[PDB]
Amino acid sequence: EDPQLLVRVRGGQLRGIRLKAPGGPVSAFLGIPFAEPPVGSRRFMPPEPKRPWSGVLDATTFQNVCYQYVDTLYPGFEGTEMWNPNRELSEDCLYLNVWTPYPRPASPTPVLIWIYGGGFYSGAASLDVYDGRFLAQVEGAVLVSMNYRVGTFGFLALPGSREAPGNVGLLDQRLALQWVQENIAAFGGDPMSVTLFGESAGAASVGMHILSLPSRSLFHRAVLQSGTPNGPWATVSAGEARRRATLLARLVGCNDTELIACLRTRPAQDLVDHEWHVLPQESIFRFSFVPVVDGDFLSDTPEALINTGDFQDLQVLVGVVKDEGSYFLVYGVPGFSKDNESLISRAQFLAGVRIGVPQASDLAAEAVVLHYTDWLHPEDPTHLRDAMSAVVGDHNVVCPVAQLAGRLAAQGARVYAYIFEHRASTLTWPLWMGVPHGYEIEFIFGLPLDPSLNYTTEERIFAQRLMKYWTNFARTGDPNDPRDSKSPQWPPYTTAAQQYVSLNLKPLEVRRGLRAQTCAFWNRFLPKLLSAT
Amino acid sequence: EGREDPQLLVRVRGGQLRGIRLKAPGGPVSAFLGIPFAEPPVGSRRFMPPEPKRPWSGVLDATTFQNVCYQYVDTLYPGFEGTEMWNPNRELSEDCLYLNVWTPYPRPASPTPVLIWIYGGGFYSGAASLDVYDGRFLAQVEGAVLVSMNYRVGTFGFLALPGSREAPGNVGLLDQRLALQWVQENIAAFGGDPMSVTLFGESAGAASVGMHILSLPSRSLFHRAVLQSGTPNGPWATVSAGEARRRATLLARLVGCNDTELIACLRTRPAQDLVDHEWHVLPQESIFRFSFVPVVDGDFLSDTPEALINTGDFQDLQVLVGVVKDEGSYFLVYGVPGFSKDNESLISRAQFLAGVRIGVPQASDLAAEAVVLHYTDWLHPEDPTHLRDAMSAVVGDHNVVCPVAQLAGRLAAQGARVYAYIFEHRASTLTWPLWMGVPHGYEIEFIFGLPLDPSLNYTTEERIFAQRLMKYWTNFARTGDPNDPRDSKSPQWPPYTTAAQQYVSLNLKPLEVRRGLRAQTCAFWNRFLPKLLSA
Ligand SMILES: *[C@@H]1O[C@H](CO[C@@H]2O[C@@H](C)[C@@H](O)[C@@H](O)[C@@H]2O)[C@@H](O)[C@H](O)[C@H]1NC(C)=O
Ligand SMILES: O/N=C/c1cc[n+](COC[n+]2ccc(/C=N/O)cc2)cc1
Ligand SMILES: O/N=C/c1cc[n+](COC[n+]2ccc(/C=N/O)cc2)cc1
Ligand SMILES: *[C@@H]1O[C@H](CO)[C@@H](O)[C@H](O)[C@H]1NC(C)=O
Ligand SMILES: *[C@@H]1O[C@H](CO)[C@@H](O)[C@H](O)[C@H]1NC(C)=O
Repeated sequence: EDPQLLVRVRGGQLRGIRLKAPGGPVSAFLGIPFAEPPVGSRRFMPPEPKRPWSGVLDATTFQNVCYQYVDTLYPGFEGTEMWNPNRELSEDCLYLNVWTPYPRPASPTPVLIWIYGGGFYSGAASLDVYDGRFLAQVEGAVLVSMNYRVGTFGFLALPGSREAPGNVGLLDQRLALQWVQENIAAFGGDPMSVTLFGESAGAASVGMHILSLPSRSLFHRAVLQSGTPNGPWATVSAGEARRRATLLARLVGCNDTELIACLRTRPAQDLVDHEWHVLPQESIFRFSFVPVVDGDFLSDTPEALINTGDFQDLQVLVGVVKDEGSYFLVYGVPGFSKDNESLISRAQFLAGVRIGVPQASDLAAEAVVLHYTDWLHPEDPTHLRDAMSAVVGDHNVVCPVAQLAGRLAAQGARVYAYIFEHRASTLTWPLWMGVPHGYEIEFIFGLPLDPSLNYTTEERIFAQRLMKYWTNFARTGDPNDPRDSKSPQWPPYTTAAQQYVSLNLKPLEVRRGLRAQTCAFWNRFLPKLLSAT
Repeated sequence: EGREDPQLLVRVRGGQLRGIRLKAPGGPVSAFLGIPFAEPPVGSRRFMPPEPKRPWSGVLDATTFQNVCYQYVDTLYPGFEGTEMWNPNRELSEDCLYLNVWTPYPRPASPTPVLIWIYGGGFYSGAASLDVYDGRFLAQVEGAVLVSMNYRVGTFGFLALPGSREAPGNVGLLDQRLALQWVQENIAAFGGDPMSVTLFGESAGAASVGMHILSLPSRSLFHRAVLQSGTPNGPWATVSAGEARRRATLLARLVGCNDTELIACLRTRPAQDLVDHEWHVLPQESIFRFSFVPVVDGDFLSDTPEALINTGDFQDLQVLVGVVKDEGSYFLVYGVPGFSKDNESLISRAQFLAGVRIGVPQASDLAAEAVVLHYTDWLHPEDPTHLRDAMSAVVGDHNVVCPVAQLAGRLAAQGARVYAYIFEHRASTLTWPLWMGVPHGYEIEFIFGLPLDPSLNYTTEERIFAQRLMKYWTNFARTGDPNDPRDSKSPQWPPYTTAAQQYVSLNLKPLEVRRGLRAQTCAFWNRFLPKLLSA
């Protein structure tokens, strides 16, 4: 019995496991209940705090993954399976994990809270790419990660109802955040320096905590990687959640109370089986059950909230990877695949646009096409393929990111922006996909430091740099290395200068304007074009 | 006769002519100036198509330029060379249907390629007698036969009541065509080859050139064409029949005037009266719009230039087309608040948006907003230098560059051999401010060989470059190909194709080949903007 692996939290005692990191040991406290299991009559309901327990609770192993869809497009291919559930699926899934240095820190240590993505339909804090041991051992960080309910279980809403109020998967997150405030000092964490970080849906979730007042007393800084609360995919209107929830109910054979009661009688896979049948159009980068603009957790649309918000004493780090949209093309757009170069025709490019921008009228999709076509090389298959990925990435990530960055900067936040441009040497997806969505995470988490993983020594050095920016950001709100001099410095992003930096194997480079001309199309013109059909 | 110079006496279908021996830098040229080609379109012949000139008796003196067609005289900058160089330089009269011929001296041994110039001036102005159109250098240096004609402009040339007998419209184009017929019948008398005739013109003249290409009865009268900073397609070069009728009946109201009655009353009006009100009839506050222009009548133009270029067959034709570096700057100072020749014209963002409404007067609010969003630099959305240069570009692109690119593509796709250029050299003698770059019209003195006149103050480099451009223009006239046949060491000028979209820089440096004439931006104007009009 190691005194270092025993912790008394408010609910009772816990026993961790000493793990081996390349540099030395870390303590991990995995599978901690932070809520009552949301099972039975608690399906679709806000989480309740976990009742205290007798004895010493075994926190040496990851808990179950929230009930979700398992990917089937490329069975047994690492590039897809690396995101698939790596534990048993259960609705009993509300647990969090804590890594700390060993011995546990002498003084209060900045806390990093990770919120996974997965389109609000998938994910788990147990995936190898979210391994907290490196950040804990190398940087001295206390690292936290929670499971939150995904899919229908997290986001099925009948707005204004008592029994499916919507946004419960975000309340799961808020609860883990509260758990950290109350409990993290016992692990050596500083609850007075908490930084949220997340990628994709995790980043939009982080963005919703910025925009929801009750969340604001539970963190100090935020990192949003490749996702935003604003934009076309991260929320739905109250009317449209109602539509999709009552559609799913028809599909499984089911007065709000009557309807919800019947949905609660349904086996979990029954919900998942029909989860994708409720989207209004054939689309990609669009998810059925997502946070709803309820007038509660979200008092207005994210767009409204970022336009009028006051972000006085907030610091934010945001960025994108080089090829945000490539990954999504293989899952819906005819002519695209990982098993070849995916060289498309003009006709397939026009069809792909109607799927990547499903909300577009004829005129608006034509404006997209006429903008993304290279008029010197209009029928060139390589250009057309790359433009298709660009449409998807710009519309869904880069331009929302640029819109958020600018509003936050203008409204008194401190913002730092990046583009991640290094393609993992170990990447299993083909070259044409470039640096796809999700593929910065392994570097930020420090995975190249594990020698058995086969990364180059250059990528190990680059990981160490990224871990430093991210933890310097957590410590100080400024990602710059206070010991390093000539770097060059990473400047804050502003609406005037519009400076962001390239994260790649070369030293930092400062660039201005994150797709400025193209994003003006998406953020300024396109709305005016749709709102007159 | 018997005392006169034997080489200056020539007979044409209408009678005997006496010309003048002119001095060009390299030696003498023959010039036959103010040859009447029509009956004076005066009195009851106002607004009427031209009738061929009736034969005269005795020897007609063809030693001085004739009257300039009745027109507006520019007043923005009185005394300023930059504007005055374009103003009438002979008496204004409705009796103006005369043409000019320059040939080598003595006249050429064997039949010589004929170049026919058609002046610009928005269809409301121009004269073939302006200094910048002087044919003496092309004649002397290239051995060229050069013809230029006066045609009617403004209400006199283009006021139409489409369908009427008394004002059918397009008669200014009919003057041009009559002069092309005069060349077929009579140019052999001067050593000119009627089986090798090349039209060239700039701005409205280039539009004119383009309309002879699109008009069947003109096709038998010329063989090759040069369109310089102008096209028959685009937003300014024609109006619909309904719009012409509307403009004609307003002008009529303004001067106090059944179509016969209306026109009979216009014919009783002093020329100056019509001129005094012609600008008063445009539908919006605008620049690069002209009141009285070719009308889509279903006769001279059987359909819109757009319909005809898209569906035409241009098999047996070679075309040279191009643009200057700064097509729009000139137009700004006549109508966009915040722009002047006398300062740097740095404008605010508000002055930009207002200017876009004036430069694109046919645009809805959505369309104007598209233009503003496309041309804004979103790194520096409020920078006054960028906004100034963006404003110029909007106007240049909308009216010239994108119409030209549209034309070149259609023509090339449909049988014609096409060669394309951008003219990027700014005269060392230009009187317009630096900000205006290389304005509309400021290539013409180079094609015409003016720098060769040592009394004009061009650089030696400019003399050499002028000589180069005259070689290209005349090689094109000769052979439908601007490239020197012998000289293979010079860099070549490839044809423009839809596939490769190749064009050349014209500056003091050897030809450089570039690809795509504003391809991204002209997709906005040519492909997207029309569709946003339909909403
Ligand atoms: C540049 O010029 C524009 C036109 O104003 C005219 O020319 C100048 C020299 C004035 O002094 C005035 O006499 C004329 O009406 C102006 O609208 C514009 O403000 C000027 N730009 C600046 C900032 O000087
Ligand atoms: O019940 N869920 C059904 C379902 C959910 C999602 N999809 C499509 O999701 C596949 N997908 C995986 C990863 C990605 C991008 N990852 O970065 C995009 C799309 C199909 C069916
Ligand atoms: O009767 N005519 C009246 C009238 C005509 C034209 N305008 C304005 O046009 C003057 N202008 C001259 C040259 C140019 C461009 N030249 O390249 C643009 C505008 C005012 C009144
Ligand atoms: C790649 O594969 C898909 C389907 O398996 C196919 O539609 C496409 O034509 C292929 N791409 C290329 C390079 O032709
Ligand atoms: C050109 O230069 C001469 C000689 O210096 C000068 O006197 C004359 O006025 C100039 N002429 C023109 C055409 O401007």
